[PDB]
Order: sequence, then structure tokens, then C-alpha cells
Amino acid sequence: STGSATTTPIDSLDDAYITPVQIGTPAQTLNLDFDTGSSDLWVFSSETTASEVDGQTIYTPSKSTTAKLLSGATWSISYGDGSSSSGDVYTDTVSVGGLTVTGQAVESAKKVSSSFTEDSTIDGLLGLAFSTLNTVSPTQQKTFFDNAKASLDSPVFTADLGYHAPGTYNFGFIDTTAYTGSITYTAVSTKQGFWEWTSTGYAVGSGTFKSTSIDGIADTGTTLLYLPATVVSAYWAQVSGAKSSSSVGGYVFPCSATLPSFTFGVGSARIVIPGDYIDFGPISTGSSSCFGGIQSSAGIGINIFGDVALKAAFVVFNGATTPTLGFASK
Repeated sequence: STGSATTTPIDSLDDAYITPVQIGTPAQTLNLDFDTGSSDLWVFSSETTASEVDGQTIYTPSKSTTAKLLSGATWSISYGDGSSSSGDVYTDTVSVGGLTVTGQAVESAKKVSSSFTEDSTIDGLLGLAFSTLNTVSPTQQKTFFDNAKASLDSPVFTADLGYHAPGTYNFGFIDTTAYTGSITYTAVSTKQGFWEWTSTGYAVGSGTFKSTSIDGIADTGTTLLYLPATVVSAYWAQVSGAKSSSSVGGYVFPCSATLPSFTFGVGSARIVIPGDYIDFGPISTGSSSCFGGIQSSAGIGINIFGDVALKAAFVVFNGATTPTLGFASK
């Protein structure tokens, strides 16, 4: 089997991407944030505290003939940005782009934090990291990809995020028409539950590539690119008027600036992030100061190859017995 679904930016900055997911019988279609940095599939629902729902489409398990309550099960998650959610647990039939998993754990939110309530476009998350991070208790549950794996033509999914445009998540096959040149594969460590890999270095604009190991995670659920302070300083030093602002919360630059590209290494291959991808717009409405898309990971505890980096590539998440990551230009 295979599946193929279009993923769409939620706003004009590509702050996140949503992908339609069919849950239950008859299908209830919710738009979920596919997140390769977490491992819970959770949804706004008929059980979510009413005052914490603001425009989202909700899953109503009592209207699904295939929903089953996982007796006594609970879940509770906190994300790197400080957001959180919690609730109880159902299993139900879940389909993504034609690919169906029966008995998928669907985590129903009873409570969500303000940042989720305030985002009317995101009806929940679909986690695609390793199932060892799943937060269901007393028994951890498997991700959609883990459940689907044995049925897939090949044990892979791919992320092909668009810049200010729709993209694609594919399951079970590599679309050889979706990238230029070849895919370079690189080792993954699953020790922390993430798609964790080591980049071979970086370049700023037309600068000579610096060979240096940068351990980080491929995380479709994080907007920006977070890298060591040394690397990030070297980047913004090439932008006139750029500075790190403690009040804004990161590097900012004059909106009139021409941003250099940023290159990261994948083995001996190179992925080039165009300068425009690094522009996340006015720091507030009407401001002539803009927020940068490359920020320091200092304080996070890990480097994160988020959407800013991933949308510059066709990315293979290879869930073979020994997982790997593949990157191609496109």
C-alpha cells in the first residue's frame, strides 16, 4: 500500500503546515499538523473543554462506529515551545491520502494550552517521530507510520514541504519526479526518539563551506532552523543591520535587507536554503524590522532542522530496520 496527501501552509509565513486526515466511520476529516518531532496523534474533540475550542474542527468519537475507548488510558504532552495538551484515548480507523490504518490510537484532548486554542487552523497533531516518545499511559501507543509500516510497499515516508505553497507527504514510496539530482542518505540515531542525524557543515551565502559536525533533528513540527550560536552569528553577520534582540526573542533584521542563502551539508551533498526562506516578516504589524528564520539553539538543548531547512529539500524518512534520512535538492 501507499498514501499521498497534500500539505498546506496555515498562513502566509509558512508558520506550520496542515494535512487532511480521515478519522472514524463515516470519515471525519480533520486538518492535522504532521510532526516528525513528536509521536502522539491527538485531536480537538467533543471532549475538549468548550472554552478552549475556538474555530477548530472536532472529532466526535460517539459518531464513529469504529471508535473504541482505550479503557483507563490517558495522555499528556508538552512541546518545546511550551505548549501542551492532554486527554483520554480512543482507537479508530485513520486514513491519510488513501492509506488506511485500523486501530490507530487517536488521543482525544480534554485540555489544550492557549497557543492551540488560538490557532483555528490546526485541529490536532499527527506525530511521526519514533513511538518510544508516545505519551499514552499506562501502555504507550504506536504512531500512524509505525502501524502502517508492514503494509507499505517500502517502509518510508517523505516530506516535500512548499515555500509559500502546498507540498506533499507520501507514505510507502519515493516519487522520483519530486526532486533534482540524487538523494543522499545519512545515518540516524533513535536513542532520543527523534530523527536525529549529523549534518556535515554549513555555508553562508556564497561563502566557502565549513566542514563541521552538527547533530540535530529533522522536525517538520518546528517552524524555524535552530543551530549553534556560532553558526547563527556567522549567518547574521552577513546581513546589514541584523542584530540579536532579547526583547523580540531572536535575530531581527531590516525588512529591506537582501538575505544570503544558507547551505547545510548532508554527507558530501549540500542543501541550499534560499535567502527568502529565512524572512519571517515584520516583528509586529507595520514594523520595518523583520524576524529571522535562522535562530540560535542555545537553551533548547538540541539543534532543530525545522521547516525553514526541510522545505528546501525532498526528505526521506526511512523507517527500515536501521532507519536513515535522505535529502535531495528540488
